[PDB]
Amino acid sequence: FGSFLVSLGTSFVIFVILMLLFTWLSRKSGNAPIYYPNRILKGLEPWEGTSLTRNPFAWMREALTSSEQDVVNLSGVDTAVHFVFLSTVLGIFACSSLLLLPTLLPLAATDNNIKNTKNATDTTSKGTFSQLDNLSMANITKKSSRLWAFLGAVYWISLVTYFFLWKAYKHVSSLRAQALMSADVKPEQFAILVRDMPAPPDGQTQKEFIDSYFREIYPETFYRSLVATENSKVNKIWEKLEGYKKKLARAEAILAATNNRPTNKTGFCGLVGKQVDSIEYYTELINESVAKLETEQKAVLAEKQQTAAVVFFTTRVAAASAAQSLHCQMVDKWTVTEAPEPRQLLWQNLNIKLFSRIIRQYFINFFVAVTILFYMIPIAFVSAITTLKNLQRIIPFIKPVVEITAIRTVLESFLPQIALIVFLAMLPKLLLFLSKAEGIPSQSHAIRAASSKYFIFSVFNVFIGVTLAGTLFNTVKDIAKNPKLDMIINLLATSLPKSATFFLTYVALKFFIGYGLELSRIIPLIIFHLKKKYLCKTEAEVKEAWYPGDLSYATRVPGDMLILTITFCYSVIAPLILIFGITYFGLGWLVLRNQALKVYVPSYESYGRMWPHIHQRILAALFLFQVVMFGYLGAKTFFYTALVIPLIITSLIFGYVCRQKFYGGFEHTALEVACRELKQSPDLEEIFRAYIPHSLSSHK
Amino acid sequence: FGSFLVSLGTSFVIFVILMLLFTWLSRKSGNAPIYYPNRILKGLEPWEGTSLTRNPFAWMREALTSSEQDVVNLSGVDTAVHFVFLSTVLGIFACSSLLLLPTLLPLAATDNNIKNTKNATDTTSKGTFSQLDNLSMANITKKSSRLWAFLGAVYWISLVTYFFLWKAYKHVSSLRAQALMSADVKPEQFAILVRDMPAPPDGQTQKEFIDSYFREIYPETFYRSLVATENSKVNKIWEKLEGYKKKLARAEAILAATNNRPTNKTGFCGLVGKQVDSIEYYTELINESVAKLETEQKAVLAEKQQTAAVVFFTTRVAAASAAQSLHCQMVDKWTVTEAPEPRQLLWQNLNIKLFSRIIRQYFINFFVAVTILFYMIPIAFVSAITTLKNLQRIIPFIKPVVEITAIRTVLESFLPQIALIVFLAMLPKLLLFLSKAEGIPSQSHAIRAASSKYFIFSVFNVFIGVTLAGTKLDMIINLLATSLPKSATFFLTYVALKFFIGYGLELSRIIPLIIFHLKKKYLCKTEAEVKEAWYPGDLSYATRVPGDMLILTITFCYSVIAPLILIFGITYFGLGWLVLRNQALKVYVPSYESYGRMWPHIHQRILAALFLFQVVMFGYLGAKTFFYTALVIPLIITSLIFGYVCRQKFYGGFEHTALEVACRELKQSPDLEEIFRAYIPHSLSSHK
Repeated sequence: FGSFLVSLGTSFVIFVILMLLFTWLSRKSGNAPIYYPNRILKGLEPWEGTSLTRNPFAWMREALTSSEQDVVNLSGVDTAVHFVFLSTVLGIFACSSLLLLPTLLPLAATDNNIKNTKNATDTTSKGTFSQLDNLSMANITKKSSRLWAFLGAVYWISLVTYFFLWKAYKHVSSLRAQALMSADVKPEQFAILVRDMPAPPDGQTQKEFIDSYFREIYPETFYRSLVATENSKVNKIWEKLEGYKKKLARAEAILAATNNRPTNKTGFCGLVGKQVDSIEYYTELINESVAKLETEQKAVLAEKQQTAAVVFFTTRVAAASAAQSLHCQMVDKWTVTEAPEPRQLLWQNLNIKLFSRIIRQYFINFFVAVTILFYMIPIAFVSAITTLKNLQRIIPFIKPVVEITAIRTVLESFLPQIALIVFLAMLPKLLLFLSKAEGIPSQSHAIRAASSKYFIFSVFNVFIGVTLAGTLFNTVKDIAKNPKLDMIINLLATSLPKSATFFLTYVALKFFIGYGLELSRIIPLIIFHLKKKYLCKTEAEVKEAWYPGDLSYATRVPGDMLILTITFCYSVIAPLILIFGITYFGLGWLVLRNQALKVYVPSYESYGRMWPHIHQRILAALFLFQVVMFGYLGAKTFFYTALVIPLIITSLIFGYVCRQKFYGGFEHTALEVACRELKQSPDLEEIFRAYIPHSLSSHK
Repeated sequence: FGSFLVSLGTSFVIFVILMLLFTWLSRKSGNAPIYYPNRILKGLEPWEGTSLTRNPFAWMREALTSSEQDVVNLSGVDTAVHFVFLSTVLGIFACSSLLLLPTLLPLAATDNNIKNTKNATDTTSKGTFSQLDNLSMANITKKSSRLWAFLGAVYWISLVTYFFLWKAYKHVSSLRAQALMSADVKPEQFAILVRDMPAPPDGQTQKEFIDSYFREIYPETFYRSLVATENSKVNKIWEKLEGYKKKLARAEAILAATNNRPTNKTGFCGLVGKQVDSIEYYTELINESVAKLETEQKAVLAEKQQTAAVVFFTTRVAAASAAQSLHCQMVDKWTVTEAPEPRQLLWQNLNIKLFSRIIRQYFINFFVAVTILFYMIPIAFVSAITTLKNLQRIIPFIKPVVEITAIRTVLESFLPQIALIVFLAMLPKLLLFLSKAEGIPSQSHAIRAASSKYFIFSVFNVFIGVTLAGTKLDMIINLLATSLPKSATFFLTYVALKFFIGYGLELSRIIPLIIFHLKKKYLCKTEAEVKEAWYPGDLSYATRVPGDMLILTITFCYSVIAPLILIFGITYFGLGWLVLRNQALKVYVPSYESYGRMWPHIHQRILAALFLFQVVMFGYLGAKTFFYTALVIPLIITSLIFGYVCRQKFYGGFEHTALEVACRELKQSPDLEEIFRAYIPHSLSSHK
């Protein structure tokens, strides 16, 4: 029955790829070759290969012929490590499939569902019958041979996962080293982040206190130190000024007559008739804006500087080594962490005392857990709202009857779908924002935390609220006296197959639609053209109208690694999912290679820091796999424990060993590559000219 | 057991204290005021506790009037942190006892055991009776008020232990900072321990490789790098030469005529007739030993140096901030750790590759767990040996039959107890030796690991003994029932000894005194040997810390279950404070510095004991129908969170020293050649 959904998705993919080819030949930049060459010297630009008389297979050929070195030269290293993630998991699934075929033979040999266990489907229920349900779950009797669909297969998949995870982890460390050593002077090797300075200068100013306290430690090694400020006000004034300047440029571009823009379009004003001569109206607004900004800047740099600062050593060695050293015999003072990118640290979030971060961490996590548990509770009320049918208030009265007889059968269920999907759409941004308040400097750290929270959300959503009951809002009272893990294990063993069919359908769905839209970029194309017909009419505005943005590693890796957990946790239960996971990760490799090589542009560096988290969670997913297989084989009577338990211990040991052998190589950079080959003399002022906040820039 | 154990403890403690006051009058060193005064310029030279007009309470007054700063100025900071541990535990017991008094009242009100729950004494539980069993288990009805044996007392315990652990932890951090600041030029703030130098000198020598690599990283801040060496053979030669030199020192006691001591006397010979003029026999023996040492030392110091080294920077800042960093872009090479004290690092176990350390750790942990489980398995057969009755082959047979009916039947039971004593005596050394195998440089680290191992052993042995009335496939598994009761019986006997006898003997030091006097009467005649005959020995935290924390675990585990035992814990720790103050102020002298690093290892485990308290109390209130959640669930999570809060706020101040407190005010120019002469091994001393 899932063949219908699979066919619908396949048709969607065909339509979207046809649209891509039908559009790629056009003179467009929000599509096939895109913004990235357009700003990078027309490097990846649609040259004679993608120019006139282009190959319909040109994008596929160019993507498949690239190299990891070429990608890391074009885009950031993090893109390379993401591609390594896809490659290594694809290899894992490929070798599992290479061992798959033996498992298929017992699927058609043993015939539990075929044999007398039907009893008319218990005469009161239904479930595993789809002409492939027989071939899935292996339908083995309670004590048959079952060796292949048991400990042997999980041993094989665990060993291959260990081997590829290790090799990929080593390869990512090698890319980190190679890209870190052969770099230029970027303003990170010259700075640190001290952000728990003791507040009182007992009769002095904060900056002098930082200067004294670090001049006592490192003589003859400093440019000078920058202290953080309550920048909120000047930031606000600064976006006011930037918007005023943009609107002035917007007004200036008419070049035909004096423009008069009313205030009704903005909405937060009523000077609609005062639009007259708006082209100069901004000038005094800017004049007032620039005067206020200058006054606030001059006032803020001496008054109420906060208890946190960056520092600037004069040699890469001192900077890269001081950021890992305790600066007080007490720990709650002068906390030091390696400085982040100028474009990746969070001034607003920074300056948070250690205890405040500790409290924020636990309350934010508790809030996330409470939201996950109580998720559907408001949704039920929202669905119950009378919004179902509001025909009584139809003012236009254009075509009332035509919509209430034919299509009304589906919109009634679609409104709860709307209420669900709106929260789904808001969820990534909300999780990102919640991760911000944990204190979390180095925005990439916030992205990683958001990825972790979204992955936990997604697994505890799908695997639970799909397979078993999700509401429990009356049941939670009873579960206080609920029995032990035996009932949960039996429930897993019973409910795995139908959920396996459902996840087959869901992987088909997500695969088809997601990769179709991503490869097409049809939605951003529509937005671009619509805005261009709309507001975008000057060259400055239109250029900003097709900024692609980063890979959004915040929300991509959670989905991909969720589908990884799907691939594992049922890997030998329903060997069908293996081919679907392989095709998902393969097409993901292809499409993401084409995209990240031709459209996307990173906004971080992260120098491969994302990988250890990915490996940690891949291994945790395999651990969940192997525990579930232990339980399932505990149900189907066999030699469970002495088979599975040792390799569960092995998975834990493998995690510890991999951590101990490489994780230390991702936190700090090094001292070797921190001293190696400084040829050009470092600059002094042009280092502040990076970490100075954008708003607080114009100053003596 | 209570009456007999109490009587034995009181009698023996009275006897040993009487012996102390009786023996302290004589001018004996390894006793009341001891070698510890005797060596330090006679600074604490035997005073009114031994001088004219002694007072039996002089030691008590001196101990009570001492100050922590005085101890630190006299003995190492580690003694101060051990005392603050004792004081903190005493304070927790004191607050718990101040809240104890109400809790006893409902125990006298409800008499569950007395009433219908007896059902003809239940036919399944008896033992020694003292009418105080009527207070045990709190004997409350299954669903009465019961708050006293509940959330009230447990919450009070948790609050007082949180407050005390936190305040003490801050106090130890303060002591560490203050002592670490006011220091001198000690060759610890000037070095690191890099011990994963990669294999290849690739056409060169290892020392040149190290020197070039560190000169690339650290220009102008480097003395030179002492590389590790395979000290086995040269260490053996050096100790043999030292023994020969000591034997030569025996000769200057000539005083009658040429000394003549046989080679068979030492044991590794059989020819007595080689006594002739040992004065000369040892000279060319030393001369040959000197030549062999010179050859071996010149060889190993220049040939095939192993893969590990130490470094020496020319500024406390650079050294103390390098040991905390990471050198190579991958961590499996050039591992860097803060250098140990010269006397506290293990050249033997040093130079172990990271994989070998990670595998050895797991193997030794699994082996010690296997021992912790299989403890009784050998002992059953050892008891089963013919040793049970050897009257058949007794050749002398002077008068055994007279005792085999009076008291030797009890000796038939102490023979298995003899087997147990052998294992118990060997166990601390065995655990230390095992911990010395995980790779574990920085001997203090080995002592920490051995203390943890001993503590986990003691818990999972005693508690398994006393879970609940402990006292083809079948003939191996049923031996546990036969073997187990003796383990529990003698371990309770041994902790009963620990309450009183252990402190009594350690304070009196009868055994050290008798060993000293036996050695004095023995061949020891020269002043050097007798002076070295009464080395006091270190504080031995390797066996005192886990025993004390064992009795702490016992104190908590049945604290509110049996509020009676809390006074037993508090009196134990209170008397222990006095005994340890008197000893470590007047006899002991540490062989560490450790600058207070012991304390985290103790705090992490006091919290574990509290956590297991909370778990056990939740379980006990499970059976005793009650609000089994309110008293524990929002508080076990509290303990687990408190662990994180303590760690993430104070842990760092113990692992590393400082930059701020390790940069300030080195007055004179620190010497370079005066640092190697400390890290040079005692074998490779004489050289170019």
